[PDB]
Amino acid sequence: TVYTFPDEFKLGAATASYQIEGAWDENGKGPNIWDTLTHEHPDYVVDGATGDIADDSYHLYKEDVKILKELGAQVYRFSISWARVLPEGHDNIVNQDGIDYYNNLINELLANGIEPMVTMYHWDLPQALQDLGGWPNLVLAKYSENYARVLFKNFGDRVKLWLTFNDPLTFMDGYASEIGMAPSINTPGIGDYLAAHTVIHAHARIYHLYDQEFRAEQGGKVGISLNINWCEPATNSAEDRASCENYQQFNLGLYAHPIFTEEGDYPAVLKDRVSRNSADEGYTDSRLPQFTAEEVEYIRGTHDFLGINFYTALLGKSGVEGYEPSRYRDSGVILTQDAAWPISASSWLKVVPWGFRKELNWIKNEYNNPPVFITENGFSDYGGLNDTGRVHYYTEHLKEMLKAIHEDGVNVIGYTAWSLMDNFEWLRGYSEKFGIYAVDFEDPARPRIPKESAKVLAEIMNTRKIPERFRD
Ligand SMILES: O=S(=O)(O)CCN1CCN(CCO[C@@H]2O[C@H](CO)[C@@H](O)[C@H](O)[C@H]2O)CC1
Ligand SMILES: [Cl-]
Ligand code: NA
Repeated sequence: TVYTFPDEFKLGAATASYQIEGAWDENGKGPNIWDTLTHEHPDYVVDGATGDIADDSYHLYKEDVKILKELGAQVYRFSISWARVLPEGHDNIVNQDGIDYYNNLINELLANGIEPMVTMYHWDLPQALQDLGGWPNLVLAKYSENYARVLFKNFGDRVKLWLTFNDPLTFMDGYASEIGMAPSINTPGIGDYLAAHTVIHAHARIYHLYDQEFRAEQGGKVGISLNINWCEPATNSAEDRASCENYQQFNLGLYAHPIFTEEGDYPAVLKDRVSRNSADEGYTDSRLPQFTAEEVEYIRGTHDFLGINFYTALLGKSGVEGYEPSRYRDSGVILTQDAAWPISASSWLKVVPWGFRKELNWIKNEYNNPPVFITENGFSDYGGLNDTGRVHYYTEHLKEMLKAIHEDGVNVIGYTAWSLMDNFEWLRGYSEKFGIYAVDFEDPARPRIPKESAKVLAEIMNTRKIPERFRD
């Protein structure tokens, strides 16, 4: 039983637009902040890589569907490129080529018995909107609503699973470093919080838009995908436990408390720690933006499910470190990793499968067991088809998730492996491989070929259980 997937549970794989599509300026697509970063600042990216071509999925989408069908995916999670649809960011011009492209992908998926799951925003803001300040500028919440309306109107007759945003915990950090994630602006502890605030507002507008203009006719579900690491207390002390709760609230709670609790608003510890730190540093005003009571009420409850992106764990102990001002310093935890944990090809990613179960239980208890769709989970290596580490990563994480479901009563409803194929891995270029299909980035045809992990995942998807040889 503990090794069998529930009958209605949805299994598949996931990608993101800038990571796979290429065709960065083809057929009317406007520039986004990743075009800007990779073109203007190749020194920020391993190998000076760009997403100009990537997997060429703009041209090769039928090949993506072919491999999804081979895999036996029930669902394919992909993102839509805002600037491919609205090249100017604003909704004055709709690019028919972009409409046609996503319709073509959606229709191909459905013709092959694969359900589309669409992420509206996976990090590729139109440059025209960044030029207004980007996410720190609250005007982007209305612009996001208008973008979502175009998506619902054009695609919502066939798409019934939506994520507004992918991992704003990460993309807000594009406003906390001069050399990091696009748009690579150095306003730590100030601009990243403003970005978060706008994203939460935007999410809520999009959810209400769906309720008002589309839900009755379309009958789908709207969620948001949040990344969170498990944070294990470095010792069993109450103080170290406090630090790990701080971590959860400052990473997951920042977004999930406003949306997924009955109370709404930011977590108290977030408001209080930032208030105190801001006062101590001499600011008249807290660095953390505020919601009015009316906004709190508007934002809370804007969900049909919670998307979770889970990769790894950290150790947390009592204390404060990091630069003043910064979210990490404000969070009041000292973070490390255990040298004993298995490694990957990514410095930040260690293999800690039991952390997945712990995180799922933390979510269950904090948010009253919302339906949870695992929108990303995966592992990096530097190459190779005999990807034993990736196979082990998947089988262990899936076993831990199944324990969360069956033993712990967590309402997990689906899982999409990150990623369908090797792709442009942001600042790491093509140097880190997350795919279950390999892609030859030196071959203009970009062939996709299955790794051992794709074969094992196909076996899991076909049999709907963890094969005996991977059981404890
Ligand atoms: O610049 S660093 O400070 O050294 C490391 C930045 N973190 C940001 C959070 N990522 C995990 C969640 O982010 C996921 O990660 C996947 C693998 O990286 C990506 O392919 C997905 O697009 C993304 O959603 C991990 C890397
Ligand atoms: Cl066997
Ligand atoms: Na339209």
